Amino acid sequence: GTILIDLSPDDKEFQSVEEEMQSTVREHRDGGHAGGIFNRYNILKIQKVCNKKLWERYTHRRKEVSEENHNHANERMLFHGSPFVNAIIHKGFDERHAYIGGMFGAGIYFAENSSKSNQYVYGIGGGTGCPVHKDRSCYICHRQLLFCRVTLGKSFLQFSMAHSPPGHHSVTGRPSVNGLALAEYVIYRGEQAYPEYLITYQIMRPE
Ligand SMILES: O=c1[nH]c2cc(Br)ccc2n2cccc12
Ligand SMILES: [Zn+2]
Repeated sequence: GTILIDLSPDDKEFQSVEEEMQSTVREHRDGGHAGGIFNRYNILKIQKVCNKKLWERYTHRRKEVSEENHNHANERMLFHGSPFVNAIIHKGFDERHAYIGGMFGAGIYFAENSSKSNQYVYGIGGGTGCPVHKDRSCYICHRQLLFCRVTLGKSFLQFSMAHSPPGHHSVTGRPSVNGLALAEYVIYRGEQAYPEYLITYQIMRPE
């Protein structure tokens, strides 16, 4: 049921998605080990992901959360990187996309920093890197990220599939050492995220 629609680079919607991608790159404490060494991306394509069934699944859960939280879904746009991006956009988020060993428990993880999600494109810790060259810092191979609509509801703040903490709908991982890191978030129900944009890109080698 999924259709992908290409956005033109001249479309303001392409341009606002690209700007969120580029502007939320940061340096990482692994010195690039997981995701590669770069300061910016070459964006190759941005597609809108359309699936009526998955969208309705998302909005149904969104209303349930809103009604549990004084009519406030606390909806964000967040990045998600995964070797399973193709199953996600076709069949939706579920248990198979959860991070069993995650430091906030076995939920599905999202990030404000696109470069954090980039570290997961080839798996946990960047796995063995790109399939072609076995390079976590490959500048040639095309990578993909999702830019997702996520319902946080009442989020449990951690300074630093399972269930979220009693009385909450998500967990927020607040950056507490690295003053430049943005927040990361975890949801415990696949229905609390919708993959809105599929972004195809390369990381760029700094000059
Ligand atoms: O975009 C992300 N994808 C992930 C995929 C797996 Br699988 C495990 C963890 C993350 N993760 C943690 C922070 C951000 C992300
Ligand atoms: Zn490669």
